[PDB]
Amino acid sequence: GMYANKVKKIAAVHDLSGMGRVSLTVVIPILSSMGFQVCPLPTAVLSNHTQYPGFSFLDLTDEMPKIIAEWKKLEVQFDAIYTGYLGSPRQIQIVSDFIKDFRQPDSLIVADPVLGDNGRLYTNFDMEMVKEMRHLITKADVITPNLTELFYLLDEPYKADSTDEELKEYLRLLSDKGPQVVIITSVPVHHKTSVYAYNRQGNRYWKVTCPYLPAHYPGTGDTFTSVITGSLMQGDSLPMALDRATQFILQGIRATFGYEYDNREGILLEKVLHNLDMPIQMASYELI
Amino acid sequence: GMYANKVKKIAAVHDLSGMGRVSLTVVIPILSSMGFQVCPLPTAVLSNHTQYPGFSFLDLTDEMPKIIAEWKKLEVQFDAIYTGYLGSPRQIQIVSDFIKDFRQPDSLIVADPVLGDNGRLYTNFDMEMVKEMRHLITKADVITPNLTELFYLLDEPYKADSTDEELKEYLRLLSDKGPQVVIITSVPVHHKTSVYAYNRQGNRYWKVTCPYLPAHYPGTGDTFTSVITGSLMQGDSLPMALDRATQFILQGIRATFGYEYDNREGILLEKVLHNLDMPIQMASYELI
Amino acid sequence: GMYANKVKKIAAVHDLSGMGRVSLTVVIPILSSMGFQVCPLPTAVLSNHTQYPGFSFLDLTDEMPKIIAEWKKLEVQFDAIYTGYLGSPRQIQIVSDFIKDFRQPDSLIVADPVLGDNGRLYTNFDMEMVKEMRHLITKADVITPNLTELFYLLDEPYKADSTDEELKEYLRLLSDKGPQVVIITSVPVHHKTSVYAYNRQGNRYWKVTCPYLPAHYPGTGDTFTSVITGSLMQGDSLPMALDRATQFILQGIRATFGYEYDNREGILLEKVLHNLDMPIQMASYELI
Amino acid sequence: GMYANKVKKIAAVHDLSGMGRVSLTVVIPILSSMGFQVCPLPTAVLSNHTQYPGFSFLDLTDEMPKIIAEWKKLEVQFDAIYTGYLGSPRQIQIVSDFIKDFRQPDSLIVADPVLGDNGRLYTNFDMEMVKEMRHLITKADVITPNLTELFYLLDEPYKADSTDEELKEYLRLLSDKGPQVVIITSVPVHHKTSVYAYNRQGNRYWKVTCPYLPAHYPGTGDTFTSVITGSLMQGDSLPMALDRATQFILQGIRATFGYEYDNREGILLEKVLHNLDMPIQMASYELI
Amino acid sequence: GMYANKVKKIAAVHDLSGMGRVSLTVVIPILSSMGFQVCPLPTAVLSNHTQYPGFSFLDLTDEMPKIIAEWKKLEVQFDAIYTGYLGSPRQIQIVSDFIKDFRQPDSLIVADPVLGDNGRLYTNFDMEMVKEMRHLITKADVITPNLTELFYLLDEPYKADSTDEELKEYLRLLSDKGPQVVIITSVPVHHKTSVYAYNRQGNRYWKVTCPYLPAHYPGTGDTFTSVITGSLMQGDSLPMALDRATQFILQGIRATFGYEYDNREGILLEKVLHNLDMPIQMASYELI
Amino acid sequence: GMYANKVKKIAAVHDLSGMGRVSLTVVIPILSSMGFQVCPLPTAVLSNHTQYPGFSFLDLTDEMPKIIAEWKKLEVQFDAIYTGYLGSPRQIQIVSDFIKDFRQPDSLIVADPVLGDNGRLYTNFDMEMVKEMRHLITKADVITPNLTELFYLLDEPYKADSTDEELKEYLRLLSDKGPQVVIITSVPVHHKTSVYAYNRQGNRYWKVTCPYLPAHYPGTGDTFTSVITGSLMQGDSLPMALDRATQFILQGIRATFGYEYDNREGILLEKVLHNLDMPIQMASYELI
Ligand SMILES: [Cl-]
Ligand SMILES: [Cl-]
Ligand SMILES: [Cl-]
Ligand SMILES: [Cl-]
Ligand SMILES: [Cl-]
Ligand SMILES: [Cl-]
Ligand SMILES: [Zn+2]
Ligand SMILES: [Zn+2]
Ligand SMILES: [Zn+2]
Ligand SMILES: [Zn+2]
Ligand SMILES: [Zn+2]
Ligand SMILES: [Zn+2]
Ligand SMILES: [Zn+2]
Ligand SMILES: [Zn+2]
Ligand SMILES: [Zn+2]
Ligand SMILES: [Zn+2]
Ligand SMILES: [Zn+2]
Ligand SMILES: [Zn+2]
Ligand SMILES: [Zn+2]
Ligand SMILES: [Zn+2]
Ligand SMILES: [Zn+2]
Repeated sequence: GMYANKVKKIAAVHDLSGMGRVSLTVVIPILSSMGFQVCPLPTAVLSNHTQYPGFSFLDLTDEMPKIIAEWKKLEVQFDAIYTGYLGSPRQIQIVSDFIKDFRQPDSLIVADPVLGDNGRLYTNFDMEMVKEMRHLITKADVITPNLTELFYLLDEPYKADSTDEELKEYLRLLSDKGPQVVIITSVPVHHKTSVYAYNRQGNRYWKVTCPYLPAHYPGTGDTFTSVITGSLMQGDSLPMALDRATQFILQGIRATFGYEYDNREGILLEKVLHNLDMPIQMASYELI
Repeated sequence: GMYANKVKKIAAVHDLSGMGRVSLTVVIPILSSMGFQVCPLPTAVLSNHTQYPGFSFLDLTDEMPKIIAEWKKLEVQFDAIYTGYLGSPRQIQIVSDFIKDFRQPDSLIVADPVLGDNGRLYTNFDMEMVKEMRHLITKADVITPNLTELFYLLDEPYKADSTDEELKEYLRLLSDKGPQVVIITSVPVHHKTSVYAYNRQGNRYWKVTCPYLPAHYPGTGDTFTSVITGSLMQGDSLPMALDRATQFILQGIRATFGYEYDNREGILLEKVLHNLDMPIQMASYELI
Repeated sequence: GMYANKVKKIAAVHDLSGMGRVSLTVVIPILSSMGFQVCPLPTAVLSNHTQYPGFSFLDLTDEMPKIIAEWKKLEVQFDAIYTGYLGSPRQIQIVSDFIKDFRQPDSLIVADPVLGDNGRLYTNFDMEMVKEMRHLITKADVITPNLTELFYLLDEPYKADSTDEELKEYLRLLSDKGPQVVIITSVPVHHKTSVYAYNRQGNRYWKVTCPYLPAHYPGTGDTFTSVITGSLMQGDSLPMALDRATQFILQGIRATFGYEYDNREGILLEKVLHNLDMPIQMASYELI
Repeated sequence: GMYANKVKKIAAVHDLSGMGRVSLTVVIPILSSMGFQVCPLPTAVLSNHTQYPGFSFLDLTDEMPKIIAEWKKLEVQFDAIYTGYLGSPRQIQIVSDFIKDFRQPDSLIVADPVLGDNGRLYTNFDMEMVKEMRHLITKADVITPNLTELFYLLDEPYKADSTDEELKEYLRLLSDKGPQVVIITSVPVHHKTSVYAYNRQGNRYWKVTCPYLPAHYPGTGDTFTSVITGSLMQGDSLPMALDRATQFILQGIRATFGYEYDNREGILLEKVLHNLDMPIQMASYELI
Repeated sequence: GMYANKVKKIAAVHDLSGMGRVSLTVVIPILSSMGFQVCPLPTAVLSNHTQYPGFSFLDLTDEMPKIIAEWKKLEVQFDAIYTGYLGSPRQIQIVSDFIKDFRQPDSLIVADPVLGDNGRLYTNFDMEMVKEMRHLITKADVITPNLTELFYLLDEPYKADSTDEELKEYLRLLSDKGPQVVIITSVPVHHKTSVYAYNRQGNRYWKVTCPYLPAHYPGTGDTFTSVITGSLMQGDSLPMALDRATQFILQGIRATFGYEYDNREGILLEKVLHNLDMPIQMASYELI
Repeated sequence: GMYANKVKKIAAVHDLSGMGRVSLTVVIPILSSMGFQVCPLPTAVLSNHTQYPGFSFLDLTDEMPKIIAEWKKLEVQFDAIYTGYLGSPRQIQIVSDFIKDFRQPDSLIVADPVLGDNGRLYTNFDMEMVKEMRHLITKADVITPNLTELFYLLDEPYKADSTDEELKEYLRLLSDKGPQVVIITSVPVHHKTSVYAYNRQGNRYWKVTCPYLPAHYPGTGDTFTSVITGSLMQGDSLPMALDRATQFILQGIRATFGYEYDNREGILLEKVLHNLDMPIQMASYELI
């Protein structure tokens, strides 16, 4: 544009949902509170996420390219591009072309390869959607698959108990498809849950382990990856980012779980947003 | 819904714009950083605000009622409803019916009666749009007209120099149309700018005066009224809210004005969001 | 009174002691630092707590009703009423009548049923005092007995090792006498100490376990229950309140134990009061 | 006692009032929040201050010496002694003997010579009470008379407009009666109010001027002098103490004045207590 | 070196003085507290600054090149180079060669052209030292002359009252000798003091005006320019940097001036270092 | 000097190194950020510490007495004296005479008896240097030997596995040579590392255990002992000081270890300096 960004700008390719804490209504306040301008490229408008029984849904596939055409005319420079849940191969094509046209030598490209969970694909989707997400992540610097997504992206049978050595192998194989940094979430431990990561730079493998509370809050993945993104953009090391994001989520769940509560509403993000202002007093990351 | 809100919920009826800091991309991070869940009811999707030469525009008039129908099914309770720029009498009808159906005895209804500036109506609009905004504000507890909007809502010739006594009269006449609290922004002083307010409760009139820097940043009104809203929701007195919001804007402009900068991008909100965490050390409000 | 409380008001029925950190000289600064006005209804004036060899003592039993008669004339509304150590059945009668006359639909009534410790009644007291505290707690929403008090209130032989299942039973039986929330302090573990809680709402049982340092600081119970009270009044979940209060006490003891120190002076509260301003970075509560 | 104080201890000779923010219910939370243990020597127990139409009142004159006798047995060392409103010459005698017996080479003795306001003595009192307060302040290091009290202590006709030069003279004459530091509050300016001070050490005269809001909140003097005391105990210079205390009061009044409010309840202290944690960003003191 | 700096590194060319707060003992703690590693290249070792009657002095001219030769071998990359008081033309030669060898495309070079004050050269120095400082500043991006230094660097008769228009001219002429940013300190106003600045980028002129207290604290210039440097390195606009640095100094002087104090010891920096952690609540910069 | 210190002054006898974070470039910013003026008495000037392959080195042995002679003339009073790495018996003589001449009844004398590591003496040194450090520590209140230094100071064969009981014995024997407080660092545990301490006052033994990351950062000892010093000067108990300093180091290492990094540059101190502003939320000290 006219001048270099005074606040770094992050193109956020997620939906807008009216209720719940998912997608743009978590990405925007988190990354803005971490110092960054979030510029939404919305994929859809929903009354609420699809974990409620009903929802309104308006597909924005056709508007995406029109927004992008305008951003080109404005000559906006993005310091990062963060993609989340994409509805189709066509959206992957748009997003893929968007990254191609707007990337710069210093861009951070973060893709959450939203495909499935608990070993099954999300019901919307099939193996072609897996194939196209696999093509998209070749362009990414950082990806954040869950364990289900890891195996689908690798085209491997889902396995729920892998050794650390096997997980290291998996991380490395997925990193060979493009991404310098691969982060796997929701990896079981042996009460307890785990995040693993590999960085092609230095060939390092990291893990963070933390308590697991028996509650599912939709939007947890988008929250995680928003904190990873903002921590990395702030210049934090990979394992510090794992730690900040896992602790932040844990804090939010602790702030939420003690209430009689409808979990579909999400983590009570607003009660813990400003925790990110405090320095981490106890890290737990491990080099493996 | 199933339980009382643990984080107060605010229905935000504004557009989603990809670039600039306006509408939902300021309302969401501000009110979320102040402790409140923002539940967007988007009016339109834009690549960028209309102060740039071009913009994409997708009217969401037809989706609004579908989202609302779903919110009814979810039985969501809103602690506040905040409306901003509305595109048409039809949107006012939707919003008006929405307030009617979702209001509760403790709801705060805040309407920014976005109609014009510098004495002219925004070019989209005409006197019928003024007539319907006038019908809408009858349902509001707090409105935040600029000086242009004051005069149109009262159906009075624009006057750029009024006495304080005349402004008090104007405030009182507009409050008689419904709103307990009327806040007028961008009121010239005698280098310096002013906000005035009237509260039917106690029949009090307040003003805050602060420096004026020669720069227009689109989104300033939405920023102001987001801070007013969140301050009031936090339990602040009316004049404290005037002070917090005016100082917050002043801080943001000071953080922005010293750079070679394209003003259309907005105030550098992210550099000052956390100022709201600090207590005000110097108030300047006046009882008039 | 004339208007709704802008700062919530808490009637504090405790003694005033000149030295030590007990009763009103801990309740007042804690709850005031948490955002609440403490309105003392003093039960007695003492030079110092009774764990020193001597003390002055002035019984205020006869002044209590006179203060209350004036509060009625002022039409003060209390958002909470917190009772601590009461000297006699007559004080219980006064306090009981006070709660009856001043309670409102939203009042929080917190009673610390101060009766004994280490399995014996405090030496002042007998089984009639136990019977009248049992009548008083029927009116309370939250009680905080120690393990000795639990058993006396239930009219059960003291047992120092109970299973978690037995403690759950005890919690439930005591809750049946009135209190929605029963919190048991100083419950041995298996080096380590424990707090347990039951909430009739949702039928939930919680526990927090933390290190035990070998030192008794008089006023620890009043400190605990002041933090529980203020955390609950702030809108925290029950288990968060258990966590904040147990960590706060642990912090204070850690700040005190490393000095050559006369323990009767209490925890060095002033060195840790502002810890309560920070968000909890590590919770430890457990659902049982 | 057994060891040197790890938290400095301040004997506070003020009443305990159940409602309002005056005397011990402001002194205790303020000085405790500033890092200091407040050890109350209560002069009376009241349902509420005497600016309401009625109040209960229990004179503690006879208990004061009993408390002190116990404090002697405990060998408590006080780092400061702060006296406020005293009911009679007999209380002055007790307090005077208390200071004599408990003072140490480093003690700070602060006396607020509570006698009158708006040029008249408080109605309880007469010239003998003035004579005995004059004897008491000979033992003090810091006194905080209002302008009415200045003139009575000097045995001079009240004058409401004095020059700065005349006020300097007055300060110096009163300092000659004992006190190293004399602080005069509520000194009119020329909308605006003023505090003046003299320090015999360096022979310096200081003033702070700040806005005046038209509202009387009982307890303002006790609040002021509690902040002066704690600031001085923290090692602040005299003029910094004037600044912290005047700004703190101004902040509290600003937090209170915008509400429909019964002023007799006091400044909303709890909304601003933690302002004292922040460093002063703008001083206004003047050397005169 | 082996990797890019994780904490930006600033070569600081100043003396080390044992007592006083000047040179490296202010530069190091300030810039370190602002987020930056200070790598000292000491010019001399002194017991104390030369405003005391005596001082030890050890010239390090001969060691400077040896340190630099080692830094070359380590391949250290400096993000900024900040020079202060230089003792001779020979030191200017060393420093000048150092900047030449270690500058990179993004280096910030800050030179305080320490030459004189109150219209006279420092007594050590003559016009040849002025000529060589003039050669040095051609290599600088930011310089911070006082008004005396401005005139000497321009080779112009000292004038103590100049118009703003004349000062703008002076700023522009000095900027033509090399420096993009010229900051003049200690510019009289009309009780009050002023800082002016010019930025060749955008051709902007700024000023900040603040109170003047009658006290000279040696080290004030080094403190100022350390804050300017760190604020600019943090990405602040020029006028924000003027504001942060002037307010920081004002805060320190306010924290110091109220004590009986030996001014030669400097501003009580440690009492205000952490003020820099707080966001500026009131700016005062002016575009001229 | 003319007046008592308003900021406590600490004479720091360490070298000045241009690169790395060791000696004065860590001591100065740490203790200054903790509230204390650091007055350097430099022992040498180096381009960088001696763990790099080459370094410049300028011995300041001959300047030390000249600086001290000037400090005597200034009549500076030091509240603490902290010695680190000393190059020779001659420097020990200077430092020893300095402590003798400048000590006051309240001085804290802290000596880090820098002699060796991993069981060998630093290669510069021999048993005479051990003998003279042993003479120096007789004058110290607090010493911080590593395990290697413990054994040399006691003139005992190095043992890498000692029982806690044996370590207590060692602590006590070394304390008998003078120091009230002996702190041993880098004591192996049984992944994990340990600090032990003895205080002759109360005859107490303390230990803190924390994670061990496999990386050596030169300057870790100087960082530790700077935090111990400042924590003690702030009035913290011995075990709190052990905790603050060990956690601070752990935080810094965690902030550093996740990067590809040249360890010789030191812990990224600037990323964690302000952690010291936060209160410790989890202590781990143990009384043994
Ligand atoms: Cl630019
Ligand atoms: Cl509920
Ligand atoms: Cl009301
Ligand atoms: Cl002691
Ligand atoms: Cl690198
Ligand atoms: Cl002094
Ligand atoms: Zn394409
Ligand atoms: Zn996911
Ligand atoms: Zn309708
Ligand atoms: Zn507007
Ligand atoms: Zn924040
Ligand atoms: Zn009754
Ligand atoms: Zn108890
Ligand atoms: Zn007597
Ligand atoms: Zn008074
Ligand atoms: Zn606080
Ligand atoms: Zn050369
Ligand atoms: Zn200078
Ligand atoms: Zn800080
Ligand atoms: Zn000698
Ligand atoms: Zn060492």
